[PDB]
Amino acid sequence: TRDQNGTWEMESNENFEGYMKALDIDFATRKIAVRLTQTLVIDQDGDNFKVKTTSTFRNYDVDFTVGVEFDEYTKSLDNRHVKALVTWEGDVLVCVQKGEKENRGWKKWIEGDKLYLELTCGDQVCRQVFKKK
Ligand SMILES: *C/C=C(C)/C=C/C=C(C)/C=C/C1=C(C)CCCC1(C)C
Repeated sequence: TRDQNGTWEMESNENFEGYMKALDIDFATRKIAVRLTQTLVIDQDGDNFKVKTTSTFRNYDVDFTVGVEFDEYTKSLDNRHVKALVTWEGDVLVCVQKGEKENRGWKKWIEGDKLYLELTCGDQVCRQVFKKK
């Protein structure tokens, strides 16, 4: 399904370290940053998304409209400029972040009562699974 609305609680986080290392996030930050408790709050109205990610480490909010390119300056992350675009491939929501890193972006989809998130950068893939709260 394309409906990703809801409050989503992390139940699995695979290779977040590899993803972060591929982003060149500094070592001390990576040691903290990985949290197995993470809440993703998604408000979806038509093509407008408001996404908020919360953990005890840091909170990451982004708003976007599907099919509208938007520049990002990833200050809270690896500190880079990218050109972001979020589109649908079937029922998979795909973000491509064009810039220095190849294969940078994410894919998000709903399968049953679960939200799946694949974060990619370079040859690294991080896979996260969330249960609807
Ligand atoms: C639709 C889902 C989206 C837009 C999620 C994107 C999430 C991130 C870019 C999250 C990054 C981080 C954490 C979840 C932990 C805190 C540190 C970050 C920034 C690496």
